[PDB]
Amino acid sequence: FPRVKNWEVGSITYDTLSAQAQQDGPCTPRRCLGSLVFPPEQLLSQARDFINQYYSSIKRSGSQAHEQRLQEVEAEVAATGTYQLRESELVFGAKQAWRNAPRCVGRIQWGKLQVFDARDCRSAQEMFTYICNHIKYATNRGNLRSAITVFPQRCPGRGDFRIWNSQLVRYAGYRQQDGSVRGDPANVEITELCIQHGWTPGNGRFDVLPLLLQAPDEPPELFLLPPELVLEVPLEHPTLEWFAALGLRWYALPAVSNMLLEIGGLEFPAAPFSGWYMSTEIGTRNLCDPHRYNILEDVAVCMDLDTRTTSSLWKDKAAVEINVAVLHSYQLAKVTIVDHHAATASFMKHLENEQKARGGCPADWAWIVPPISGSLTPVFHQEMVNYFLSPAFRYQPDPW
Amino acid sequence: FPRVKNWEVGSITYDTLSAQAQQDGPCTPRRCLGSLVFPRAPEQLLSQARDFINQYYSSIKRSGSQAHEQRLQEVEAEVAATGTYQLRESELVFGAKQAWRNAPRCVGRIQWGKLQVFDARDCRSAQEMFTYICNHIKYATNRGNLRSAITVFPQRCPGRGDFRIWNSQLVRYAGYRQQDGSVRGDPANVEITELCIQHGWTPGNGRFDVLPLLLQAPDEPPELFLLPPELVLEVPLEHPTLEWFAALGLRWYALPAVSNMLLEIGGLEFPAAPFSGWYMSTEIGTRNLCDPHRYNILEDVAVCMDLDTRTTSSLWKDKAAVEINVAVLHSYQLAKVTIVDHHAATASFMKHLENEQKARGGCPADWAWIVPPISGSLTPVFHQEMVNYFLSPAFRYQPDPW
Ligand code: HEM
Ligand code: HEM
Ligand SMILES: C[C@H](O)[C@H](O)[C@H]1CNc2nc(N)[nH]c(=O)c2N1
Ligand SMILES: C[C@H](O)[C@H](O)[C@H]1CNc2nc(N)[nH]c(=O)c2N1
Ligand SMILES: CNCC#Cc1cc(C)cc(N)n1
Ligand SMILES: CNCC#Cc1cc(C)cc(N)n1
Ligand SMILES: [Cl-]
Ligand SMILES: [Cl-]
Ligand SMILES: [Gd]
Ligand SMILES: [Gd]
Ligand SMILES: [Zn+2]
Repeated sequence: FPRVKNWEVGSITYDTLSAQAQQDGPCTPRRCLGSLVFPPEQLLSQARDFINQYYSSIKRSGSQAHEQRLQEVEAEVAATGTYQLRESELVFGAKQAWRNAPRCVGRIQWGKLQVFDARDCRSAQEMFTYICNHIKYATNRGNLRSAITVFPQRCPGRGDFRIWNSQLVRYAGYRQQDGSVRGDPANVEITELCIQHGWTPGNGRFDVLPLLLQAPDEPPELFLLPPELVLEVPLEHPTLEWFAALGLRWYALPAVSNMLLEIGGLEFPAAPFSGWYMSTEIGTRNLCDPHRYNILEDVAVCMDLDTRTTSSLWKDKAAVEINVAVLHSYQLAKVTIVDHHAATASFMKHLENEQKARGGCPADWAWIVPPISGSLTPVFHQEMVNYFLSPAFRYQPDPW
Repeated sequence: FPRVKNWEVGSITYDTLSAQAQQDGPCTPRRCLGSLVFPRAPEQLLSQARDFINQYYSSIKRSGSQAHEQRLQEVEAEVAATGTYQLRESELVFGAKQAWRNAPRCVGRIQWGKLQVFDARDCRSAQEMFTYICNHIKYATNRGNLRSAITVFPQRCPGRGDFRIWNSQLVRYAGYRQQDGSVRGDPANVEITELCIQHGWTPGNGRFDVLPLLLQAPDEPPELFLLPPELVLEVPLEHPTLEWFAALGLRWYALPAVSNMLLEIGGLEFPAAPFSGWYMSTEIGTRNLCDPHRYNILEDVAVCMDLDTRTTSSLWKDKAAVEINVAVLHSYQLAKVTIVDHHAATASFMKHLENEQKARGGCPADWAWIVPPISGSLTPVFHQEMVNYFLSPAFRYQPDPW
């Protein structure tokens, strides 16, 4: 069992939970690949295993309904080639997928998740109304609440439910008279899929893209989001009066709409989940990545920093203030947000809870460590073990 | 072969060099352990030696020549007769350079060709060992214009014990346990400090007392050796605009010289081969001064900066650490002591990966060690996927000799 040390304190644990791993990862004894981003009847074995998880979690191994529920899935597959999850199981499976996500630093919250069941969804027009319920529920006038909406489980020989945008809220990416991009360059492609399918393109750096929702074996359909429902936060700095004039904004709800939820062998290619932001996601990655909004130099000129030499650490000063402006703005607007120090400190608490309950925790070091001030947070000093448990959120190819 | 993406540009390469990794690391297909600090007969000596010699004769563009099979047969016959063999001097120099080249946790490998190799394999005692080490420090420091060097002491051989430098670096500050429970000085060095005192060193009681060296000759107890103060170049720390910063009384030394690692070349083992370069400012500013278990000055600096420390979202920790780094850089520049900031170092590491892709089809790299401990995604290495693996020649960790 892997020895795991915390170098701040000196304490040692052993990950016994690693023993239960399922889908082999990308690493071999020859070379480590942990820094890479995107590295019939067998349906029964994963179903048995998930049901066993459910019942031991509610202290129900060696019991009647446990014995009993094993047969129904047995019978359901035999008769139909698949099965339906009991509503409580879909609830328990969604939380466990969240809990097992190695790249999520906010899993201290995993037990509080609202599960919208859209398994009887029927059309793209129906998807949109579920999506719109979710958003308004999750947003909650800025007091954000974790939530996932679960669309029907994919079935053999018949189409898929899929959301085409990577998130429920994404800003446009327009290409210009010189090839380059006005707006968010992360979404250049889906902006061009949208302009294609009827959308009248704007000219702004912060235009909420229209959704593309896909009924099975039908082409995607454009849906505009009602602007009253897309809560957004204008960015301003508590003491840098000019920062507001840069016209920067970000949206309130982080809602990932391109990952595939897998519970007990069943695959849900449409299952958007949402929480609230950690401030470095907006202030550091989305605003300061060279291939995202790349605002770093503009803020530095405004601060009258010396940008002629790297050793003035003007990049570091400008980045810290951009993060300050994000935190201050969301707090002033009363939108739930958490800083990287509070977030990582809560995750160290999660790791400890998980050690007592399950004997370990799959964590991906490069993703848990924040992208500014790494070693100032306690996770930097924490050794971690990465591996795959089910149920899980998985990546999936693009439906085109 | 593993596909490697740069997420800032879109570039894509394939690490073919990884195929040739002829030792195992800690990960399996079940689980990745890449974030752990310390994961870990003539036939095998021969095949390591054979492979290194092939490397050497490739580097001199004489692969498959008279000299080449000459040396191979020669090395086997020397193993057959003696159970080991000796490196020629130019083989030693190529072997130390490749070891630096192959080191996955080193961000400064752009410089890997520029290395001064001191051959101390004739060294015969701890006293001579000390004289060689003083000469290393003198040459490498070069009055502040630092030069990369390594001194190689006699290899491990059967029948005799190893030379060892008990100290983890040639320059280290003492760490004394206080009246209460606190450490005065550097808490990373409580153990080596206790060993020196137990071996008769007379301790000080400052926060920056340079430690003596504990030098072990084969089959010999370690011997204490004081470093002449004018040999250890130090830098008082001041901040260019925060004039109260100088009153903290903080110092760091110029020369980073790791002295406890094992150099392995062609199957042969050199347990004493100290190497030195020059510092990247985050090692001092962020890690050494701001780690909670090191000097731990962050809160004190932030209170002095009049930052609001009662709440994390004011980002006082981040603000105060950026200024401690500014101070480190400005102080070394003022003092005319070589130093590189994490923006310049990561930028030149990106050229190294480029040069190495062309030369060898890859480059072993430990992402979590290459990405600096502040401003990670502000540097380009954050956005570069990397493949960690073990190539020989190599610097390797070894157990403490006590
Ligand atoms: C409630 C507050 C939450 C916070 C502060 C949080 C924080 C984060 C952060 C910072 C990331 C890194 C994403 C990136 O860098 O692109 C992440 C990833 C992730 N989160 Fe969370 N999260 C929260 C809730 C949730 C919920 C409710 C779910 C699912 C039900 C979830 C599932 C995931 C998954 C699957 C990833 C991996 C994303 C990927 O691989 O691209 N998180 N989280
Ligand atoms: C000349 C400028 C150099 C720079 C800027 C540099 C930079 C660095 C840095 C920042 C680290 C991480 C240290 C830590 O976090 O503890 C490192 C590690 C390392 N470097 Fe370099 N280095 C230089 C020269 C050298 C030389 C001359 C050698 C050997 C010939 C070398 C071999 C290594 C090794 C073996 C490690 C890993 C040590 C460990 O894992 O504890 N470096 N380097
Ligand atoms: C190449 C590297 O693995 C990649 O840029 C990763 C590093 N760590 C990350 N961590 C998080 N949370 N999100 C990311 O997008 C990344 N990017
Ligand atoms: C646990 C974790 O791996 C550990 O704190 C590592 C992280 N990355 C590092 N990177 C460097 N360069 N130096 C270090 O000491 C560490 N420490
Ligand atoms: C490309 N990753 C975007 C993202 C994200 C994300 C998702 C959730 C649920 C919370 C959070 N804080 N962030
Ligand atoms: C715990 N490793 C300490 C270290 C180090 C180091 C070593 C060298 C040669 C250069 C450098 N810049 N840093
Ligand atoms: Cl985002
Ligand atoms: Cl150091
Ligand atoms: Gd001005
Ligand atoms: Gd001043
Ligand atoms: Zn790995």
